[PDB]
Amino acid sequence: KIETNVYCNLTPEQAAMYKAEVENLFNNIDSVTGIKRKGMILSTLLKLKQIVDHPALLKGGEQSVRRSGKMIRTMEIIEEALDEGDKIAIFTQFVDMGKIIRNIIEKELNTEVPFLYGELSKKERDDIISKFQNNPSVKFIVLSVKAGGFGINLTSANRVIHFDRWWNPAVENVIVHKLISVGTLEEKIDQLLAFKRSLFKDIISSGDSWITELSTEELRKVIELSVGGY
Repeated sequence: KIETNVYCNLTPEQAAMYKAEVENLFNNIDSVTGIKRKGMILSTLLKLKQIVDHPALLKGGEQSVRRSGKMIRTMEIIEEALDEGDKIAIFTQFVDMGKIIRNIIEKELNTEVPFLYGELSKKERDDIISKFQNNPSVKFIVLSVKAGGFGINLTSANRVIHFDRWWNPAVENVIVHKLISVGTLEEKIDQLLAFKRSLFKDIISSGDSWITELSTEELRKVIELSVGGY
């Protein structure tokens, strides 16, 4: 297996939203402490993760490829993969992003895109898994794994796109792609783990927890947009 990062630049719209939210967090973070500080950071982290996926998760509007640096690279990967005859699985931590991805693909490629999410009944789920695993025609499957949810190992997939960081840090041929938003917390967090996993080996399990406890300066290093021009 070959796993690798795919760097995707945010669109101007995305960069502007990302920046505003980062400025909003730092404008009010000094007022609170303790519990209220933890929750304030948590809300910002959530919005930023959604913004780097697709502006429509927060502003609604057109669910187009064009509005998302990641969606734009995803259709490029898809084009190359279908030509190789790949069966493609795309994972995201947000049920809403999963639907957007599924809608875009069905519309642009006119093919059926089964969608796995937690609320599905067992049968709907098993049936969808069986359909992707046994029918070579079915070229796609979208999976949204919420926090506290678990992944799945779809052996029939030849290509896997991890749309955002949905997976468990502690754990972590099929061609694997990890989408990463250039100059954002997605890039920072990835860089930090890959540098000295030894330092984090303790804290790594408990998720974003370590992030909500960083000093305000350390936090700014992690989330502020570090794109030229900004």
